Amino acid sequence: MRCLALDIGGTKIASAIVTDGKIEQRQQIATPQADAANAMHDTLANILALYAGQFDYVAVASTGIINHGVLTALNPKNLGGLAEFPLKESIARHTDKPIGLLNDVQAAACAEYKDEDKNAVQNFVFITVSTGVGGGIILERRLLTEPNGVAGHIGHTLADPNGPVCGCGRVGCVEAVAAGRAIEAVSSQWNPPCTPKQAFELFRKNDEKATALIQRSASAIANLIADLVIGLDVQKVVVGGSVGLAEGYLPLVKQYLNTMPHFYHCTVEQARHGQDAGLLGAAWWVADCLK
Amino acid sequence: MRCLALDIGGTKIASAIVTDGKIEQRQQIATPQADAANAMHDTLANILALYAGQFDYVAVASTGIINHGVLTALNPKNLGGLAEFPLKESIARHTDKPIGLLNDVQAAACAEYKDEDKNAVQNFVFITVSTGVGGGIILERRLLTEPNGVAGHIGHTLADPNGPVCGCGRVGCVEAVAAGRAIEAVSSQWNPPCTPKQAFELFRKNDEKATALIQRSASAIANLIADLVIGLDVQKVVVGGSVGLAEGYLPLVKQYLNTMPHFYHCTVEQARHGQDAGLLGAAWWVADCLK
Ligand SMILES: CC(=O)N[C@H]1[C@@H](O)[C@H](O)[C@@H](CO)O[C@@H]1O
Ligand SMILES: CC(=O)N[C@H]1[C@@H](O)[C@H](O)[C@@H](CO)O[C@@H]1O
Ligand SMILES: [Zn+2]
Ligand SMILES: [Zn+2]
Repeated sequence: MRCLALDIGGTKIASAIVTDGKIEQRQQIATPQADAANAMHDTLANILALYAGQFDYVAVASTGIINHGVLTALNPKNLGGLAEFPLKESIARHTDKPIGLLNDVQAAACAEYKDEDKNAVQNFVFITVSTGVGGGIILERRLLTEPNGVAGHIGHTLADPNGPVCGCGRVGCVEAVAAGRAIEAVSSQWNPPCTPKQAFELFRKNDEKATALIQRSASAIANLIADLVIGLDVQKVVVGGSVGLAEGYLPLVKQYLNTMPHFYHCTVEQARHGQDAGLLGAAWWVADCLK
Repeated sequence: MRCLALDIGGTKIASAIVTDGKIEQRQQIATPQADAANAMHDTLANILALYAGQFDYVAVASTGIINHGVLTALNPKNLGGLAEFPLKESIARHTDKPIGLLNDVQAAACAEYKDEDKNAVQNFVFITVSTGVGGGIILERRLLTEPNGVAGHIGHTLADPNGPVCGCGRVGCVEAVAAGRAIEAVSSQWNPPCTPKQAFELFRKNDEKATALIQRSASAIANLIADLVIGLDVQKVVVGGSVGLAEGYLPLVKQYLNTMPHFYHCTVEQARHGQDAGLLGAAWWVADCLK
């Protein structure tokens, strides 16, 4: 009845107490990256110290392939280099109340979907374009998680066969060319260097060099959406993250989508829950899971 | 209890009487292509003349987006040019016994899956590489068909952004670069012209020109499989069709798949039911549908 939500990311770790669908007591600490396999027990330790007592169960929403309370990183460059981490057991040191875990954008998808007309929209996909690219797939009003939580990892479906090589090891993933870190990898090597946020500012001023960089990312996502519409009959796609919500972006994605045959069209919308979706969604999904 | 199976394709139309899972009375006529919107009523008319009496229900398995007894062609160049055809109503002229319709490779997938250990394999995908490229997706031991039968059309997910333009209208589909007709489109313009079957013969003799053509197709499929493993946690992929079953091909696909990180691996196997899978599968799925 009283829930501790965590949102482990590449960059920060959000936490809060989620109680009847509202968020209170919201903290966030930077995610440790050097010596992460050890540094993270200590971070979790500190988090369940400040909250202990105020929760009955914990609801984890983190990046990586979340399966059997172990986080396996597909692209570990989104974690300073960290390949896997025993997430469930490390929260077990600080409470023996029950622990539910779930990928960070699968969780966000539950937040974004359980206010939609589940009659008109039964094939739904949330897509985040942030430090990485990921998704959470709802098919027949259900979250796709079986058997090993791998379901939804559409940032590592192919975007270009001649594309850059991904952190995951495969050539050409959507993530390798569309994510915040793919943009930053090209823009931080400009003279002078640019953060992705500054690249967008030049994009909004019609700089061709910056526009090319942003178009490289929007087109890939447009294609990924088309792939989801044609391959799964996805009716709606909601797009979030620090790059999806960038001003001018979803308009640009949608432009590419409309040059495609109408077979590839569907509703494409911005996310209503921002950076709280991970915590909210992760709570509801651990609620639903204990009946 | 006694079923009329049809397998409408780009090239031929197979028919048979399917009774307790065995096929008898198997005919096949060329598929009319000139004046197809009219020519096909006549072909169906002729088919329900030779069989009438020997069936209790009909089970249709055809190419295209099969929804509400209407065939909508996504790539209509797989039908001489035919954009849509009222399939259900045109079988209604010749019997008022019940009519079940289903895409041709969704149907094949039921044939290929309902002999698999439904315990080890619950995320299963049949993939055909024939005149076109298509698939039928089983997720949680169920066929993916809702809401409009579009589910499974993975031949029109992206294989190359700089790729050829597909019949469907979109740049770069797997079909546009991997199917029999994509191969034939390159090989029939050689001097001298080559059928796809003859291109494979040169491939098997290590001709670099022919090998390049075949590698262009195998790599795309390997990637499509990787996309399915990483995006849906597909455990098994079975690969059929006049190109999947070509000697040397699935070995070549699998070679590309193994150069990828182990996250993208899964069981990849040849189809056990050949050109009868469409009829068999379509029967069982119309059985299961009337309980
Ligand atoms: C560590 C890791 O592999 N993260 C994946 C994926 O699982 C995340 O959900 C996604 C969200 O940022 O980005 C990344 O693609
Ligand atoms: C007419 C048409 O659009 N056929 C599609 C698809 O629906 C078929 O199932 C597939 C099988 O040959 O090829 C083609 O990609
Ligand atoms: Zn990748
Ligand atoms: Zn296409």
